[PDB]
Amino acid sequence: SEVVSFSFTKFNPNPKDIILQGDALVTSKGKLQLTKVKDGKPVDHSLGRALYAAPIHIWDDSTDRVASFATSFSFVVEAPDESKTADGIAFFLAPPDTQPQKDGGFLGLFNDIQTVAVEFDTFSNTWDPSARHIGINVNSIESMKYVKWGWENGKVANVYISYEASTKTLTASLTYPSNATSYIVSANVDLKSALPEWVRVGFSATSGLSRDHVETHDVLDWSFTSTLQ
Amino acid sequence: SEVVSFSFTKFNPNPKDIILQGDALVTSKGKLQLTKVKDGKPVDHSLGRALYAAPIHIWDDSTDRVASFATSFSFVVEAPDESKTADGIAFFLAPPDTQPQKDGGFLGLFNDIQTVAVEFDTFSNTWDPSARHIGINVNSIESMKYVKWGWENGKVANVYISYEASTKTLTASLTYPSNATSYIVSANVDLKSALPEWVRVGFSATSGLSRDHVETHDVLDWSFTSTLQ
Amino acid sequence: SEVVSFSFTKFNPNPKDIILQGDALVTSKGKLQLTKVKDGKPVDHSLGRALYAAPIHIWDDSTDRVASFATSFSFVVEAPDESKTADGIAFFLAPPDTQPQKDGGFLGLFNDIQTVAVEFDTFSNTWDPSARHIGINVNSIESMKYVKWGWENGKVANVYISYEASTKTLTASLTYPSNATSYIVSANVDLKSALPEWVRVGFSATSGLSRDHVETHDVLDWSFTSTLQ
Amino acid sequence: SEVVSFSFTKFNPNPKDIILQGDALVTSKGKLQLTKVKDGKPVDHSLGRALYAAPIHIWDDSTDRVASFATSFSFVVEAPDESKTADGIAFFLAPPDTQPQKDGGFLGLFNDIQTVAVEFDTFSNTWDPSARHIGINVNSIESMKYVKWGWENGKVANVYISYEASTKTLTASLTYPSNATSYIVSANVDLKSALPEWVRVGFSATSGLSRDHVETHDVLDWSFTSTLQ
Ligand SMILES: CC(=O)N[C@@H]1[C@@H](O)[C@@H](O)[C@@H](CO)O[C@@H]1O
Ligand SMILES: CC(=O)N[C@@H]1[C@@H](O)[C@@H](O)[C@@H](CO)O[C@@H]1O
Ligand SMILES: CC(=O)N[C@@H]1[C@@H](O)[C@@H](O)[C@@H](CO)O[C@@H]1O
Ligand SMILES: CC(=O)N[C@@H]1[C@@H](O)[C@@H](O)[C@@H](CO)O[C@@H]1O
Ligand SMILES: [Ca+2]
Ligand SMILES: [Ca+2]
Ligand SMILES: [Ca+2]
Ligand SMILES: [Ca+2]
Ligand SMILES: [Mn+2]
Ligand SMILES: [Mn+2]
Ligand SMILES: [Mn+2]
Ligand SMILES: [Mn+2]
Repeated sequence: SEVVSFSFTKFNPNPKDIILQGDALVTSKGKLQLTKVKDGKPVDHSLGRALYAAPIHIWDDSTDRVASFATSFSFVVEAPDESKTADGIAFFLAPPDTQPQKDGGFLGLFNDIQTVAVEFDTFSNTWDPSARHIGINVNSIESMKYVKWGWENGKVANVYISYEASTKTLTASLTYPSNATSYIVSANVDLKSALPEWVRVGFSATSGLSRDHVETHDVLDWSFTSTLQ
Repeated sequence: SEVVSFSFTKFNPNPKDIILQGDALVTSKGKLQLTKVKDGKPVDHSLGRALYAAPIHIWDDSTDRVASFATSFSFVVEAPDESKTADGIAFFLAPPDTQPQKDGGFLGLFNDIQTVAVEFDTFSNTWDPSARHIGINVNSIESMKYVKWGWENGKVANVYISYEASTKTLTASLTYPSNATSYIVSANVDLKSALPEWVRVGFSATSGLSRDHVETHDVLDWSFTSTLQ
Repeated sequence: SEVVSFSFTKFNPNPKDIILQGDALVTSKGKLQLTKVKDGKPVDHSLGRALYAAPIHIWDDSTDRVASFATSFSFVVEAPDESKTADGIAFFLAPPDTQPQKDGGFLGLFNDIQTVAVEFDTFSNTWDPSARHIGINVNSIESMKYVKWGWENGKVANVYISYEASTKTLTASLTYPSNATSYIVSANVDLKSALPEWVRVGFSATSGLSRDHVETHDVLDWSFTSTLQ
Repeated sequence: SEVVSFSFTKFNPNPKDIILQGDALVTSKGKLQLTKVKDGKPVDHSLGRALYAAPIHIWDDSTDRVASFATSFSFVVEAPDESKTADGIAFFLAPPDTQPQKDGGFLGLFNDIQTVAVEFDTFSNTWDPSARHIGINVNSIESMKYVKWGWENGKVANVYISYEASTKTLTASLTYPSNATSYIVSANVDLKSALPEWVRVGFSATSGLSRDHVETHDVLDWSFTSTLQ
């Protein structure tokens, strides 16, 4: 069996165990700023991602086993205007050599691709439900399951995600401690059919393709563990 | 700082680190059977509880600190008839010398008392919402917050509960892996005002006070951790 | 499988997860003071012990399994005179209802009894090697294996103890960080034959039976984990 | 603070979280075979290394903090002849882009270089003590501290290594469970002066430069954790 875990209570400004992609950087104060901010204001057309350095072994063809994992993190999405926001932030798993894919509504994750994501989606695209939502996405920008999400501007959101290999159940929840409000969604997801044996895990985010649809996507901490047995 | 954690993938038939109260017992196969079963059928008027042996330090008056904790477990509630069920199962915290309190709708936890509970309530009492529900209860059988719960007869439910001391946020969720359906509720709870400095943690359950309102309340596993710093 | 672990970076002055026996107490500053101190000076004829509250499951007759465990702690033994010292401090495992046994050279552990101990023995009794020593003791005050120990008056000692069930190997080591000096001893120990299925773990210590053979026995921290599978 | 840990109870034959260097490979049965074996016999002039994929943050110049870490593993060194053996196996820390250095007595680690190692040295070079030894090495093939080591041909050795940042104490021990025999050495080591802020950790080994001084260097498992706070 092979267990792997890590925790950051904040991020190091030059983080060698984190692969930063696109616009992503860590601030002096240790926030993982996925999308660009200039003079303290979020900018449009931005895409950033961050992956943990070590690959994770999520299934093994030889032994026919699948990993179980769990992760928590908290994040903030702040927009200068509440009524126009885009595009969102996601936690994801993809092949180890994964690179940024399409910006805007594609969240840096998908395009016209093996990636499973839990998305916190702030803009209704042609493929989306009408309301902001938390979605579970398997190799598509279209979610197989979602829950309507009452996004709170600038408030810290706490997230817990777990995957139980014995039942193929992926569950994601979000809670705003400021008003004790929570949301949850689950799905049956076969990681062996969706992903390769080894993946990297992390975050992706994009700001809108227009000046009036901008927001930040900052991650404040992160813990992860996975066991393959 | 003082960290305490434990995990059981199943329970030992004579469990010395578990204080069994009322009707509670562990089966030969390692299930924690909180309420009585006779010839394989659940019996009425039953009350059982189970506490971890070691007290947990949840706050300290001298240093003014409060613990954060998290717990997962899975459980089954099976009734011979889906339309009449009672009374439910709870995870709870109470003083270390806690003893069983009122049966039936009081869940073994409350009466006409310092106890904080997350309840999985299968019968609408005079104090309850109309539907089955998951409730967060602070020193009362009346929940301060609840979510409507679509109870699935005989299916395994997975539970995750966390408490973040820095925000006083208690969150509880339930997922049925069989159909990837989930529920979540949160509340702001001040553990210093509700509970003493040291508590014991565990489970309580009760079957109905009538022959036609019976069900099992079995816990299949359990993991817990708490940190005070 | 059933995992249990705990860590204290210091001890609480009124510790509910620690069963204090004999003279043992926790100081205002959070040291576990096993033997008596009066006006800051150690007193003779003292015996103190401390056990973690939860029993540990070290073997199971039904499944024929044995636990593996590991523990670290640091401690200080300070004597007003380096040349006359007694009697020592031990880490031990015993039945859950274990009570203090003979004082002086018997270390609170043995007498004229199921207890396995790793002893840090500061006085040569009729049954001891000539020099101060670290011993592994199985149901006897006579050690089955020992290593000569250059005790450093008043210096912090770091201890690591592990037990590998697959090989029945118990190993104990001590290091003084002040001068990077270390000692180690191991033994083959069958826990099933020496101990019952469930035990409590902790510390015992005794000061000499004469006024000129006194010392402190203080534990500064402690971490423990055990897994039965 | 930032915690990182991993455990392997055996190694995967194509291990993506392990960077294999030189001759190192993982066998079908999951052993990490650092030096070459042909027809089941060890070959001369071999050098292999293995590093965990994620860099470890061992100190931070900005916050002036240093990590504490601990690691266990077990290994086998088997020679066809007990009286002529070379060269040995080591656990080490080096910059993330570390590459194999000199073969033979240099253990793949050093040359005519920032690397700190705990070495299990089976051949007395001009720079070595006369007997086989366990050494602590800071930027040199010459050990600053060592203990004489009674190497047991083909027996499993269990190793525990810890580093306490608060005292700068590095300690390494080895135990053979087959005959309950153990060895320990410690040293004061300043990781900030010896190493860069970020390192990779792992193993290196070399077989002798002559046909009559060959042995295997196989690692059977591995666990590691480090915390920077
Ligand atoms: C297809 C696509 O990326 N569409 C984007 C959408 O995601 C959002 O960024 C919007 C903001 O005005 O701009 C475009 O419509
Ligand atoms: C007050 C109280 O415990 N009421 C109980 C209720 O909880 C449930 O057990 C019911 C089943 O017929 O019987 C009584 O009404
Ligand atoms: C048998 C026994 O406990 N002997 C004790 C010995 O352990 C030590 O305390 C000594 C100090 O003067 O006093 C007695 O000899
Ligand atoms: C300097 C150097 O690597 N010396 C090596 C020594 O380490 C060992 O491999 C020996 C075996 O015959 O061969 C050479 O002497
Ligand atoms: Ca969208
Ligand atoms: Ca009710
Ligand atoms: Ca003695
Ligand atoms: Ca050598
Ligand atoms: Mn969407
Ligand atoms: Mn209710
Ligand atoms: Mn002795
Ligand atoms: Mn050497």
